[PDB]
Amino acid sequence: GDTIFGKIIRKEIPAKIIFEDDRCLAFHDISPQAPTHFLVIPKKHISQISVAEDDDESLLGHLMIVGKKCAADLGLNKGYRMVVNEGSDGGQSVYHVNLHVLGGRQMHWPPG
Amino acid sequence: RPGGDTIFGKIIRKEIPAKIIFEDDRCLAFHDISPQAPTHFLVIPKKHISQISVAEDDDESLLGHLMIVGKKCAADLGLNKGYRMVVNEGSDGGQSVYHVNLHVLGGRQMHWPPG
Ligand SMILES: COC(=O)[C@@H](C)NP(=O)(O)OC[C@H]1O[C@@H](n2cnc3c(N)ncnc32)[C@H](O)[C@@H]1O
Ligand SMILES: [Cl-]
Repeated sequence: GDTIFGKIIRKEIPAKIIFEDDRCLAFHDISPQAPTHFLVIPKKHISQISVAEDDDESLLGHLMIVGKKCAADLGLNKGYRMVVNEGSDGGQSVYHVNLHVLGGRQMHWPPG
Repeated sequence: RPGGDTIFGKIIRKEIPAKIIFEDDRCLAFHDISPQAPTHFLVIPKKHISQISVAEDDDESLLGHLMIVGKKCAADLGLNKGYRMVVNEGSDGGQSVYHVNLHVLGGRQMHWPPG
């Protein structure tokens, strides 16, 4: 089923967009957990990483490359953390695959 | 040397021990020595890349493969309630081994924020 991230891709509700191409969208998280906290999502509706297909490998890697490029553009020269959450135990909040990128502060261990 | 001389390069070449879950021509999945969850493993490329910030555009398929292998290993390990994947960059990310590594953590409720 559709999610709020689908609405964001479709431009039906606003988001602070950082980057877009034909296959993904990066935008600041509405509930940021670090001074910089953004998401990179595919335009293809993959509901969760556990159901991603082998043919999705380059698209998933594209999310990470876009994420690291956006992190550099946003000035995260001291580092950052990338996160993908799966399911209940993973704390996944939206059933549309989304890569979190967090920085601008020390990230701690364990990662939740 | 193929894989570099970080401890992960040593693990790739079987020069120091590891508890391996899965291995192919592109990557290796093995359990973390300091687990932060009941199940906590790493997926690393066999190609040495020091950190995600220096990955090349042509590394997209390899990076995605780490995630596909991670999710397949999580299923094979029975993490049916979910899990969290983590890649750390540099000092603020907490990176400690400069060879790209994807963490997969599960078997308990993970909390927010993720550190
Ligand atoms: C502060 O460092 C960290 O915990 C994370 C955040 N940094 P990191 O660079 O993201 O993760 C490196 C991980 O590599 C694991 N490790 C280190 N030596 C071995 C080994 N010989 N076999 C298996 N796992 C090993 C550590 O316990 C870390 O969790
Ligand atoms: Cl999420």
